[PDB]
Amino acid sequence: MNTRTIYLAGGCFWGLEAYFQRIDGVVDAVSGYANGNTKNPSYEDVSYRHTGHAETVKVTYDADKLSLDDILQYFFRVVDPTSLNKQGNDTGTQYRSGVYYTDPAEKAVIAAALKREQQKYQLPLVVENEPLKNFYDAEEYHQDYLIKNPNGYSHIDIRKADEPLP
Repeated sequence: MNTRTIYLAGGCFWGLEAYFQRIDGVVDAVSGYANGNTKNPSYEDVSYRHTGHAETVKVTYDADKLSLDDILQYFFRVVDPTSLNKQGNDTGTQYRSGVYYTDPAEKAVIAAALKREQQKYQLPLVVENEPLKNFYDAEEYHQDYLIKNPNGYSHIDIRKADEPLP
């Protein structure tokens, strides 16, 4: 099938990953560390050694089922686009919001989506929109975290993924 990939930073990746996996059209969702200052960081490097990476979820979707905009709408449904370095109770640059792309043509598409989303908010949007500089997969215990630990922490109501797009 014709697949495409987009990188989404929306806070603790456990919840965001679990969320995207429930959506029909999403064939894979990998948690990792993106746009940091170092290569191959560990969870401890990011969380405690200020490498600067953002917890990100690499989303691979069926280009014939979902468009980049559909993916962005699902993103906006559960991520607060107005808070800087903070989602839920999680604070720090590793929880900053952002959309990172590998195709330069996607920049304009992402910006247009953000402009439209701004009409729903009085506070200014602070979601990042820039090229993916680097991405490194998180350790295995982090992948499918909430599936392995049903009682694990989540700042997102994963159920909301079931709502159909307007």
